[PDB]
Amino acid sequence: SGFRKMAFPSGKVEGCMVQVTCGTTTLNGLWLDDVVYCPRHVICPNYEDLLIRKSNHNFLVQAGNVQLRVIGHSMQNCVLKLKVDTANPKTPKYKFVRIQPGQTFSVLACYNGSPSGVYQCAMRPNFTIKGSFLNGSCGSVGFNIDYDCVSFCYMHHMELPTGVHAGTDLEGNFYGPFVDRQTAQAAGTDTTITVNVLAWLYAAVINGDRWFLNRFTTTLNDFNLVAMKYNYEPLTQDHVDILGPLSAQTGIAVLDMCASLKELLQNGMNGRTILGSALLEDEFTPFDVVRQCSGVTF
Amino acid sequence: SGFRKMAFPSGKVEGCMVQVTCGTTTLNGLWLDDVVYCPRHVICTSEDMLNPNYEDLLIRKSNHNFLVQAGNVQLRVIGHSMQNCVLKLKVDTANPKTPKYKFVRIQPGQTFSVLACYNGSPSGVYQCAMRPNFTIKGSFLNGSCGSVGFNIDYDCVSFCYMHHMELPTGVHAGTDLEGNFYGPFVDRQTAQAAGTDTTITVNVLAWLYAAVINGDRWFLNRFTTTLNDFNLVAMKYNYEPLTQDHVDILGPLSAQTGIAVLDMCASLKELLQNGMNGRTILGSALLEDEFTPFDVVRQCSGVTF
Ligand SMILES: CS(=O)(=O)Nc1ccc2c(NC(=O)[C@@H]3CN(S(=O)(=O)CC4(C#N)CC4)Cc4ccc(Cl)cc43)cncc2c1
Ligand SMILES: [Cl-]
Repeated sequence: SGFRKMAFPSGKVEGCMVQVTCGTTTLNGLWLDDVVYCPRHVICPNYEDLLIRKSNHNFLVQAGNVQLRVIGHSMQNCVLKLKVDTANPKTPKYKFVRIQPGQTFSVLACYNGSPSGVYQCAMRPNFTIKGSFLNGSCGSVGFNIDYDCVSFCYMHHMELPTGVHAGTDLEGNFYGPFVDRQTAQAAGTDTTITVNVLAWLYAAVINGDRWFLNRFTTTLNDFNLVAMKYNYEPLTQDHVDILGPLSAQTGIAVLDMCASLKELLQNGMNGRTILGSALLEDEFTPFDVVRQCSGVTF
Repeated sequence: SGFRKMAFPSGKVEGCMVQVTCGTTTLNGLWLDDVVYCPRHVICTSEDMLNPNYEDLLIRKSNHNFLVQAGNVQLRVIGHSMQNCVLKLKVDTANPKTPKYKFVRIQPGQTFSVLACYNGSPSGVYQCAMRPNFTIKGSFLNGSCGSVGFNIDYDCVSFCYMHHMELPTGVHAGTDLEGNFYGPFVDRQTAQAAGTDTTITVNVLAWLYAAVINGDRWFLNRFTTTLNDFNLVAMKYNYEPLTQDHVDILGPLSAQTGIAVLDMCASLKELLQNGMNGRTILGSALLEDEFTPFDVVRQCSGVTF
């Protein structure tokens, strides 16, 4: 029993974190085989023009106490790829994957190539992440682990004026309409991840919390008319299909759970909590709920 | 900016997790140098749990009855002894991945990371606190026994908890790494109940200072309070008494923000009286008590917004 915001074990990622210094800027890099991946703003803007002047020895790469020697450099979108002379012996099995809004991942927050903490978070519908990062965190990475394979999905680039975070996939493509420079940048209005709230309501029923259940059902259209009024993302037939296993395990149809969510949206919790929370939680996917209520190991 | 429930990087602990099997029971063990530490109830059947005589069960075991698996490698057991509620299995191979470590006993209110494991394989990491009633609100399934709690300070791992049991209420109980239970619990299936839980006041105050540091002051007021008057009100909401030590510990956060501890205590008093009125503090609708004063200083910046 119990329900915690659980992150993946970070060990496979810790052995890839390095410190990258270019002039006065110091941030984190990801060392996989003989390449170090890091935000291209470490050289800070015409990035072709800024990069062409730099030579290999301008980049200082530190892995623990060892200094790695840079032998080549290239740019891929907003990510700088530094060819080093040593392959990382601790390189895990890995893939670079682009995630979709609503999907979750673990973040290994780092400063000076040294990991300091791990937390779980979700890619918001407005493509920002509500992370916890201080100055020097740039280059910290987001990932998921599937069996022995680490799927890297995020690299931190910047903090928006509202305290939220923006970054890229490991191929350097930003999540959201963000650019990597100091300019007027604001996150769009955020919405609640409906399929995730429903998954968390199923997790609550699995842990003995059933006070919110009712005898009523709803149509997908009527639920979406109500949900769109509380700044909730539309619920699609795919979302319903994905919630299938949780519906079969508890005996509560997805549109039956939707009628409970509709009543919680119009009436609140009345001094009650669900899984120790007074708010409706949207940072656990249907897969996360299944994994935490099954026992999948890495 | 931002405030998350952050766990320590688990890598140093992942390299110590092993699977321990004795007869039909399989749980997790911690492999440090040439010793594997695990709950002594690995030698029990479910029947034995009602009134287990551990000394009588242990005397009947030989080294080869314990199967220890580290990844794909089988470790050979060459000795065994019991220390309180933990079983110490001497193995013939020292763990090459043994980090710098200490065994520390924590006090209620202190936080730590938990590396949840099944079959000697780590599956997830989360942050939690030792509750005032000595239980932990963890997330553990069958096979998680032997999972460990820890903190990391520089390169040193301080092991503080080993999971032993889930109580009928869903809360978890366990021992320090010397086998001494936290709380009045026994590794016996007896009707033992967790005492009424209370809120960790010093931690809620620390989290209110964290909100002030990240730029939020809506909850502050023009009042102060005596420590005694604060405690008379706090006890009424099932909040732990705030001691002079707690006030001393909050000193640096009071100096950083310019808000005296008893001034922050007056805001807490009023928050308990009025609730939040549709507002949140650091993205939460409840008063959070699982961040210590030390955690706040660690995660939050030295410069206030
Ligand atoms: C579906 S679940 O709730 O996740 N199931 C479990 C099962 C066993 C879990 C477990 N094991 C123990 O705590 C064992 C076995 N149990 S028990 O009765 O099976 C425990 C329960 C109760 N009430 C069912 C939950 C008695 C007992 C007494 C003393 C000592 Cl030292 C050890 C033990 C530890 N942590 C999480 C566990 C989740
Ligand atoms: Cl302590």
